[PDB]
Amino acid sequence: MVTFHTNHGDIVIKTFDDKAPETVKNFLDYCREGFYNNTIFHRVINGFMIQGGGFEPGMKQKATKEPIKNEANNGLKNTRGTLAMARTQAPHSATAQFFINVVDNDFLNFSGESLQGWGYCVFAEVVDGMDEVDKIKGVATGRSGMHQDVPKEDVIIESVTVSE
Repeated sequence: MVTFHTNHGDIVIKTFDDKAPETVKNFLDYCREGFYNNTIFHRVINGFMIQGGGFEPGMKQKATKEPIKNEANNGLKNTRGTLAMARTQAPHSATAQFFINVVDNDFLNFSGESLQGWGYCVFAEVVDGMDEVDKIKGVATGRSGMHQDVPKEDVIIESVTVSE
């Protein structure tokens, strides 16, 4: 189990270790070494998702480990409350950034091993604290640097608790 202790409340997450093995191992290693502590939710788009895990408060990007292979063909779908990996346009490029689906985003699911079909790998799900996720999706956002939909006031993951 993982808990995100944020400055808007606690979010409790269950991982799908069995369905996304490398992705969950990568996510938990960042969690266990303190990588997500003092990290923000840098991209908030109401009616779509909230994304975090890459930047500290003044949009300072943190150093990541090597990218992981896309495990999206695992039967899990981008439904409301699930966590999936963000990445670049290459399929096997995810490192530490994740997003939480705040609605069902079926357009993000795997449909084939191709640049447009690979989709986004679901690896976890919110079991407690979705009211907290719904407070964050509705915050006022703007532009920071070349980043759009950045919260005007920082939404910070202060600490992460990893429990079995």
